Amino acid sequence: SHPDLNKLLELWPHIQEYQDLALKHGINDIFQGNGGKLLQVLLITGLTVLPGREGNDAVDNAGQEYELKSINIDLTKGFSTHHHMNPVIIAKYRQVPWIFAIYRGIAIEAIYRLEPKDLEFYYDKWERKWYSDGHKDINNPKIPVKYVMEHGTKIY
Amino acid sequence: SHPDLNKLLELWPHIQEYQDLALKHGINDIFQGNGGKLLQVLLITGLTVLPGREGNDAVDNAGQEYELKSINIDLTKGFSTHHHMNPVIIAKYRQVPWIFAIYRGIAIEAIYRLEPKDLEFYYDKWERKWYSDGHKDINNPKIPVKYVMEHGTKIY
DNA sequence: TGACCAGCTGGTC
DNA sequence: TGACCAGCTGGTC
Repeated sequence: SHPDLNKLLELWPHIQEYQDLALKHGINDIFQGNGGKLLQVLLITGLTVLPGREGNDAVDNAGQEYELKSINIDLTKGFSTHHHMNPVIIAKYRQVPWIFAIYRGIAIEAIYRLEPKDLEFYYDKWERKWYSDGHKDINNPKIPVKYVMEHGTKIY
Repeated sequence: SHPDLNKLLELWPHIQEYQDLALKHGINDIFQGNGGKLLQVLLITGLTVLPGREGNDAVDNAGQEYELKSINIDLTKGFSTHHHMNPVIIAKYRQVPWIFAIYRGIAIEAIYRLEPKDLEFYYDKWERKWYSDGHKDINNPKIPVKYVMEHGTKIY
């Protein structure tokens, strides 16, 4: 075993408390799908993740759904979407507003909200390519952080 | 914001320390790819993560590469593999031994190792099915926890 | 920018 | 059991 295993031990009880708080708010594993980050966004905005949801989607007090994305800017400048993008995937996106959270590794820096009207530029670009390439799925095309910051409304 | 936000604030400094520890050992984000749990396995076994790596693969002091998997037994019974299983993926898998970690919550219970000869039962089965189905990828077939415990060597 | 490419996993019946 | 159903992201230039 490596000598740092000792540090891991002292820190664990605090990590367990955090996982307990995540469970209280519907997140089963803080270590997958940006789980520990998702909790911060939820508590700041007041949004909720429902049991039986399909991904990182959440809802407000009135029941309106939102797609939640996150990015680590110390590594990349474009938000991930889907590994196999096509018109069926885009249809799931079309009618809901998106919430984009920006991080420096682990420290949250800002949160922006984009409406359907401000995402149509990308939905159209993706559908156009899909046809051109003979109905070939697109491998994870990105949404630039600058586009998000300029077109969206900052909420944090 | 949800009133529980104040709680996260007390916990945060400890969480940041854990991410600092992971960064020192080659892991950039404790909240994706079972990051926080992968670090625990690396510290227990003495394995290290090769920079420039594809995914969660690790190396020993002899330079032998390994594929590492993880599971939470209190809610899942089979280990994930690949979303698009095919002959190219199978040939990669056949070259290295695998390390399997078992958790109950975020509490680690055990770790097992299997050699290529111990997994051929599945590789042979999957390859035959790919050709037989008319060259169609298999979507994430699972390896049973019972199979791992009966055909592997217990390491922890 | 956006072109090419990749791995980490959960669920049901 | 195995055969299917799904999403979360990152690499080079």
